[PDB]
Amino acid sequence: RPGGDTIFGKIIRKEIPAKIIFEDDRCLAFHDISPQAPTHFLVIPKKHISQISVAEDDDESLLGHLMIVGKKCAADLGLNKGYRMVVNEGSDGGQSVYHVHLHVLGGRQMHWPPG
Amino acid sequence: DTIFGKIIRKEIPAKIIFEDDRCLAFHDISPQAPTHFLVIPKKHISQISVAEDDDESLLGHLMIVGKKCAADLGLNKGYRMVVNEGSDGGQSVYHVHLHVLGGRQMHWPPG
Ligand SMILES: O=C(CCc1c[nH]c2ccccc12)NS(=O)(=O)OC[C@H]1O[C@@H](n2cnc3c2ncn2ccnc32)[C@H](O)[C@@H]1O
Repeated sequence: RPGGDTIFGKIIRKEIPAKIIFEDDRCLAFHDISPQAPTHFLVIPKKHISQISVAEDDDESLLGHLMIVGKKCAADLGLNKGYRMVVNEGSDGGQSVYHVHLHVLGGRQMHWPPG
Repeated sequence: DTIFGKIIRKEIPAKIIFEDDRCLAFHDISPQAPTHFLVIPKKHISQISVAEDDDESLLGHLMIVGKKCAADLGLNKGYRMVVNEGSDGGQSVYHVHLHVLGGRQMHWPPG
């Protein structure tokens, strides 16, 4: 099944409901169900890539597209004071869903270090 | 101009990890993890919010360079990539830069 069978693949195929902000042929943005900030959403590719460490060189445009969609969605959600984008890889990153995705967090002051 | 422009122009020293014709990776001067480096484009994009659609391949290139550098630096148990935007994101230099942090457990929330 296209997109795979992680929760995000199910969300891509509208088999699991999500609060979808934006959708095009390459990606989907939707709100996180355990938000770590007042606004916290995810941008995921529709192509299944399990994690950033295995992305191919020709995935560059798709990965960049996630960030462009992320900043567009942040603007449309009114995050005029800024936001933080996060990609988690593997165990030390805390990755819990092995479908590559971009977190976008805002609506409060983000602190340093970023975890 | 910013201090990262000076680094690109080789006017001040940096611990450079990787360079090609469109980006540069170097260790952060104020590291927050055992491994903490930055990937920056040579094109001066001040912040991710002003990036254009024509920049998408370049931004993806930063991430691919980032993950290749992380593998080269031995980050085989994972890592976290971070881009900050604006005041609430805590952006410190107004030149787009991707943080890559690893070598310890990264926690949640991410700041
Ligand atoms: O999960 C982490 C760090 C967390 C974390 C937990 N403990 C830690 C310890 C250290 C570092 C990170 C962590 N790393 S992660 O990159 O894979 O993020 C996946 C994201 O996917 C979210 N999620 C899961 N099911 C859903 C969802 N969002 C929307 N839905 C709609 C329907 N169903 C969902 C989930 O809440 C999380 O924010």
